[PDB]
Amino acid sequence: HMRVLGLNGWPRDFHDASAALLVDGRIAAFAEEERLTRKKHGYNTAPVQAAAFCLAQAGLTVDDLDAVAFGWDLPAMYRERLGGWPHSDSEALDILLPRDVFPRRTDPPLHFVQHHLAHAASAYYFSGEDRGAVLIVDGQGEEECVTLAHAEGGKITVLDTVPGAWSLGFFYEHVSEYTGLGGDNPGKLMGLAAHGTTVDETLSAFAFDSDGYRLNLIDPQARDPEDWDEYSVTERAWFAHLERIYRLPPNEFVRRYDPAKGRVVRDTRRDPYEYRDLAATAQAALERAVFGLADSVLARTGERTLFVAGGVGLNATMNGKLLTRSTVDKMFVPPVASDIGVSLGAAAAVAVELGDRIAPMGDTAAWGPEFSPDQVRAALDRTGLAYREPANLEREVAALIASGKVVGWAQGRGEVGPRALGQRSLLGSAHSPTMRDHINLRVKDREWWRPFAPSMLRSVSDQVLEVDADFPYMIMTTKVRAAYAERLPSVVHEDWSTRPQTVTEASNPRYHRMLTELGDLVGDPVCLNTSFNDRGEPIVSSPADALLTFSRLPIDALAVGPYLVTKDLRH
Ligand SMILES: [Fe+2]
Ligand SMILES: [K+]
Ligand SMILES: [K+]
Ligand SMILES: [K+]
Repeated sequence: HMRVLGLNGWPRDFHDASAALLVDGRIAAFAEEERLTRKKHGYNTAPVQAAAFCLAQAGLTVDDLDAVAFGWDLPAMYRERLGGWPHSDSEALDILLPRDVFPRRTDPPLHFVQHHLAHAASAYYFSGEDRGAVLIVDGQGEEECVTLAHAEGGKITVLDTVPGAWSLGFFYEHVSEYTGLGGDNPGKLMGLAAHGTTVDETLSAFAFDSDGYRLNLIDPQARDPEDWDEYSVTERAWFAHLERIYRLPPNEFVRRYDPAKGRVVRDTRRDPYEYRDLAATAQAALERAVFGLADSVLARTGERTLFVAGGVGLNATMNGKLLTRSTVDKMFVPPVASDIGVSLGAAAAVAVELGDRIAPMGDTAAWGPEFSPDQVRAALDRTGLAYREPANLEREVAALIASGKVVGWAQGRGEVGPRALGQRSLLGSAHSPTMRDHINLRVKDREWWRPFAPSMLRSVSDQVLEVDADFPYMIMTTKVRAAYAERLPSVVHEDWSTRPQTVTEASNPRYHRMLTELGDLVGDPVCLNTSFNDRGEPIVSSPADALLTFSRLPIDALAVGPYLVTKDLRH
């Protein structure tokens, strides 16, 4: 078997560090650095913890690897932007895989994979489809912000690219920053957009055409002479433009000592909800641009299957509108469409070059660490909390959810990507018309306007959803059928749209059993499934992380491995 370790993350100005290990084309392990370090977004680091976990999980050392692959062409970026690539392969490996954590006798072959090739590999090779059009829409790779390519016969061939100064991902991050949501939280902008109305989707900046878009605000060949990407140049141009054309100036961040918290805390000067029409208009602009790019690559390649990756591929609202287009029959977007996926993509590209066949992802993203009952018990015994070991944990959790309680669920291998998918989730009733406000305001103390989404059995999804297909990742919106347009108020929008996870018995037996039991109580085997964290931390990974979060949030119960902990309500 070939064993290839893919990596993302570097100590200089990088984000989304992660590591993925392919063994004979199968995902043996995959983790994001932030989940193990507890530092959101995996900034400015090699993926030391994630790679250490992957090797441990597989029972390997670096000497057992056939290759190490990195999801950017770093030598090219250093040569073009920083005056030269100074590292031998051995020196680069010492930075990526420091010897104090990764002892080795010799160096594995090191491969640098062009960033958009890594994104494209993370979609195509794991899709279960033998051919299709590839659309990569990113912030920026080494140079380009968009790649259109043709995936066929195991090969990916580039058709066209768009230069970085025209980035749709940077545009959307800059609007998110302008509204006060923050450029690091573009998912919040997508949720805010649902509450606004679009006036003029060009924003007096875009011109749209049947193949995509033009941006008249900035020279497409603009390059920052003092940086290695175009983010600061695009930021300056977009902030100036938005202040000219939109009725509100930028929201500002405010840092003030809060005596209730005993710390300086960051807030915004205005409520970001005031910018909802800008959010709606930016989302409409993004959608129209991407519809053109998607139509273009499908038409050029003669395909009707669309593979999307790059960070903009996390835009589930946009993805759902692509799926319904007359030009698209099938679509695949991996849960790791953002830069966290280029570790996996780089490993895949290299594994394919080495002659392996890559297995489909298969309706799960559960590749991170898991913990045995003894390991969970060790973490529980640290807290001193009382707990139970239910004879039928799934049936008890279903009854708690049916009654309107919120249950933390930490089971099996951690899912990868930004969405909880029944491995590290907070669960609540899909049928309750008060549950959305309860979890947004009482549990998470976040914005009232944030949406929630459901998990449901794949075996009922053809009845619940208008499309009979797998939706394993909560990465694509669709509509419910009439019979469910009012029954599921916490997880279905007024317009009947929803962003589902379908669950198969093979994908997640425990979660499947719990939803089955819940269906016997509330009629539909469907629940609300949100991230097990709050706004200030990554999704929990270890049993100790789950207990720490459980203890600070007014959650009713925690099902962690085979154990059930309930809030200590004795005065
Ligand atoms: Fe990217
Ligand atoms: K203005
Ligand atoms: K369609
Ligand atoms: K208790």
